[PDB]
Amino acid sequence: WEIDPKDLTFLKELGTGQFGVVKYGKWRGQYDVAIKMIKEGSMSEDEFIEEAKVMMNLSHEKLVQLYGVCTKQRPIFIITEYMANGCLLNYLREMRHRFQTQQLLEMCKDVCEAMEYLESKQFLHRDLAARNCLVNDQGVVKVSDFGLSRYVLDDEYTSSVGSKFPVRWSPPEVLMYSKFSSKSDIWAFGVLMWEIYSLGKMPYERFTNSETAEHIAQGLRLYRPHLASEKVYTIMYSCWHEKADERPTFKILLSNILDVMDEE
Ligand SMILES: *CCC(=O)N1CCC([C@@H]2CCNc3c(C(N)=O)c(-c4cc(OC)c(Br)c(OC)c4)nn32)CC1
Repeated sequence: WEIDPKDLTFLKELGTGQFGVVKYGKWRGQYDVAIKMIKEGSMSEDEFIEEAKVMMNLSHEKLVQLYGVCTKQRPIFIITEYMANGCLLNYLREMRHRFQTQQLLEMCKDVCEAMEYLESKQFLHRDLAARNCLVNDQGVVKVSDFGLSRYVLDDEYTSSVGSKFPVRWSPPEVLMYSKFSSKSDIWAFGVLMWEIYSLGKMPYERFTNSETAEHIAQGLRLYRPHLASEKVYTIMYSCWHEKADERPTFKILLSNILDVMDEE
């Protein structure tokens, strides 16, 4: 899957994310692509290739698809499916869309399907949040899995020394013991559902990062967004059981989401 750079036309810049700048391009004249320029020093060529292999081997309609790489050059390019509506957090905050509640549940279903697939491969995300989901031209939400173990947590999200975690997306056992597991991805998925139904509000907005960490241990939970029915809130709230082993799996969550979608 090495791509000839002569088959790529760069159109314009999209922004900067994990591992570097992203541009909108065309591949072979007819395919929309995203092209990310791997920042020098973020990973070596061999480390990049190993991260790309992980991405290629994970295949699902709701995971952003790898198309190819350009490694005979610096910087390295990675070429993926183009997500024209960009990051989910920014998309939710764009009021021009006038989201219906059915559309919001469909976004949750999209991500839940991706996460059910990753769960079936025992693959952990560890930073699931609206800022790490993408939206295509059709409004479908997908997750990029590229290099997740190498993600850098920005200062906005952390409150610790040494071991870091995204405080407002983390269950009590991560906040206290840095104990990540499938069940911490479940917790974060619930927070993502809350972000979707709140149209991109920040979780726990009245508390600092350190206060949030303390208060979660002491039972703080996110309230029901106005756009979420009680049935939808039951689903996100099930992700937040104190005891990790009492939280559902992604397969159970998907079944619950489909049930509510059918009823509502
Ligand atoms: C809200 C977060 C934010 O502001 N971001 C993150 C997303 C990027 C940018 C938006 C437009 N589309 C896009 C794509 C894409 N595939 O269309 C990517 C992207 C992401 C990754 O890994 C995270 C990789 Br690998 C890509 O390889 C080509 C492409 N990023 N965006 C703007 C800033």
